[PDB]
Amino acid sequence: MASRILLNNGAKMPILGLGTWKSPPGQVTEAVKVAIDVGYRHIDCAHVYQNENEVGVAIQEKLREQVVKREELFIVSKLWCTYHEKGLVKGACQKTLSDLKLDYLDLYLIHWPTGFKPGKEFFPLDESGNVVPSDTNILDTWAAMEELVDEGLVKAIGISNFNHLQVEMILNKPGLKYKPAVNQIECHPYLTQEKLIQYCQSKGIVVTAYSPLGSPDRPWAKPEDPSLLEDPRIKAIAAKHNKTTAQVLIRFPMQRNLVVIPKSVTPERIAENFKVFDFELSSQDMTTLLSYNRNWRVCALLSCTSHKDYPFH
Ligand SMILES: NC(=O)C1=CN([C@@H]2O[C@H](COP(=O)(O)OP(=O)(O)OC[C@H]3O[C@@H](n4cnc5c(N)ncnc54)[C@H](OP(=O)(O)O)[C@@H]3O)[C@@H](O)[C@H]2O)C=CC1
Ligand SMILES: O=C(O)COc1cc(F)ccc1C(=S)NCc1ccc(Br)cc1F
Repeated sequence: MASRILLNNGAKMPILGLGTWKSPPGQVTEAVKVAIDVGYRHIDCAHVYQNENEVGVAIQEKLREQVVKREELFIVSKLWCTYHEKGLVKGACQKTLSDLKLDYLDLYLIHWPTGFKPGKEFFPLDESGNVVPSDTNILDTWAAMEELVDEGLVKAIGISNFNHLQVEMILNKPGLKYKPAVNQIECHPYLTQEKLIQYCQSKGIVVTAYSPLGSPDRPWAKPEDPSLLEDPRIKAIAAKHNKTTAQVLIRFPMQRNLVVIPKSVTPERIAENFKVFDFELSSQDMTTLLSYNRNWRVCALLSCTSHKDYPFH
């Protein structure tokens, strides 16, 4: 398979990227260096992950070393929920740029549709534990994202964790200037997302699949939860193809015309996860993997469920 997918801004995006949520700051610089050395050209970042400075050290070193040129990298970050007001978006983007050692981002996403009260805390809570909303709305946050394109800070803008009605809301915005290029959503065999994916794809929006391995390192994991990497049925497909279960889980979204962003800080796994362009899942394999859907989510958060714009039900 071809390495890149065409976006509706006319740029090409690598279909495989390195995830960085939970990558410890003392490990992520090496992880990104190794990733670039073994062929990765897309890194998925976010301010809320608290490691963009260290990601940036790696990017800058590999550019300085001339392992890669900047035009060949595709760096993605995301606007956190406490920065949805008009007067905060540009500074949030610029902080990310400064940390990542970048003059521009290839793609900047609204991380979640929900705006929260600005301040130091990423999840401001009331005394009963509910997130404190801001009275920002999706559409005005989108207008702020559009300004970043028009200032040269970002090449593409998109959304993340937007449901069907929220994507539609963005597409139907009065005076819409730039369509979202990407909707980044959780997607794997236990949360196959057929409905949302077809809607977005039909609208020319590329979907990126996050937590493709089921995020085994998620901090809220419980022992009872299903485990993709350990599922007998997925292991059998991997065995048949002489690949690892992770490699199957990465190739699966690729064949659905998705971008996929597995995270690792383990050098051997960073390389393993890139070796997914030399085998094909059959249509029967694809349908079989799709059949494992159970509407099971890594990423959800009880404290945010009453926000007017919380995306999931
Ligand atoms: N937009 C959003 O709201 C969200 C975005 N994301 C993005 O998506 C990325 C990926 O999702 P994430 O939730 O991190 O989880 P993943 O599904 O990518 O799973 C990461 C875990 O899998 C392990 N792992 C990686 N490769 C292998 C392998 N070959 N064999 C076995 N285990 C392996 C990692 O271990 P180790 O690192 O120890 O090797 C880590 O524990 C995030 O890092 C982030 O960039 C994720 C959630 C939400
Ligand atoms: O969010 C990520 O990329 C990965 O996860 C996170 C990454 C972080 F660095 C900090 C918190 C999260 C959480 S708890 N994310 C879930 C979450 C946050 C906000 C809302 Br609205 C709903 C929700 F489900």
